[PDB]
Amino acid sequence: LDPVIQQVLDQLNRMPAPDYKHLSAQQFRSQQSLFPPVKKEPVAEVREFDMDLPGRTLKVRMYRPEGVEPPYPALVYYHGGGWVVGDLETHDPVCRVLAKDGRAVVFSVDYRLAPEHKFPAAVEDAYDALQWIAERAADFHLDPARIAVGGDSAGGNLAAVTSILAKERGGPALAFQLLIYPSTGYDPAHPPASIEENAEGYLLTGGMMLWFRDQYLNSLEELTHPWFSPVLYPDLSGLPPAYIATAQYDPLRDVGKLYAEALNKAGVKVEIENFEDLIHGFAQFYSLSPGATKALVRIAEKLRDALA
Repeated sequence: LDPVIQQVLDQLNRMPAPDYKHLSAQQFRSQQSLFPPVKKEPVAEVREFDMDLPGRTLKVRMYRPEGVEPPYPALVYYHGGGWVVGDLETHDPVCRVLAKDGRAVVFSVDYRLAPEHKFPAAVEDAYDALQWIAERAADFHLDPARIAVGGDSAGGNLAAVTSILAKERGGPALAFQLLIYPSTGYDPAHPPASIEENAEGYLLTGGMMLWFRDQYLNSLEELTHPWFSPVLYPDLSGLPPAYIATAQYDPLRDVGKLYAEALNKAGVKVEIENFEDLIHGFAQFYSLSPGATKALVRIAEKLRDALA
C-alpha cells in the first residue's frame, strides 16, 4: 500500500466512526475536508458555461489541451461522489490530466445531486448532457466519431448507463467508455467478495455505500433497476468498447470486474486493470501520492490510444 495513501488512512481511521444513521447530506458536504490543494496541469483553455436543458440548467466546464487541432476528439465526463457530493472544482485537476495526457477536449458535467434530486435525475442529466454537446460538435470543432464518455465511481456508473441509453435511442455515437473504479452494480443477494473483503478501513466503507444508496434511491426495488445497476441490463451487447480501472483495496473492485466480465460475454471489447497498491478514489490524490499520480496518467494514456 502506497505510503501517502497510508498516512491518509491512518489519520482518517482515527476520528470517530461516523453515524450514517443521523449523518446529513448538508453535513457531509459541509464536511468537505480531505484533499489538500493538488497540482493543476495546464491546458490551452478552460471554459465554464450553462447547458440549458428542459426543466433545468446545468453548469459545464470544458478543457482544451495544448497541441491538438480541430476537429477534436472529446470526453464528456461525470465526476464521482456517491450521486450525493462532488462538483466541477473537486474534479477539476483529474479532468486536467485526462485532457493533457489524453489529448482530448474534456467536458465535465455538473449534474443534479441527491437527495435533492433523486434517482434518476443524475442519469437523465448524464444522457441529456452528452446529447446537448454532441448536437453541437460543429460549434466545438468536434470529431463526432471520436466522442467518448467516462467518469469515476458514481460518475463511472452514469457513463455506463449513458452508454446503454445511447444504444437504445440509436446515438449519439459514443466512441468509448472510460470507467474509473465505477459503481456498476450487482445482485445484492449475491454480492461479490470485494464487498465483504474491503468493507472497512479503506476510505470507501460498507456503511458509506449504504448511506449513498439511501440518499440517492427511492425504493428497495430500485436496487436492481438497470439504470442503477447497468450490469443487470438484458443485452449489454453492442455497447462502446471500454477501459475499466479497479483498485485492490476497493470494495467495488469485483463490481467493476463483474462489469468487465459481463461486457465481454456480450462480445464487447474491454480492457480492465487492477492497481495493486491503491484504494477507491485514488485519482484525486494525483500529484500527492506517487502511486495515484502514475495510475491516473496511465489511465489518461489509454484514453489517448482508444480515441487515437
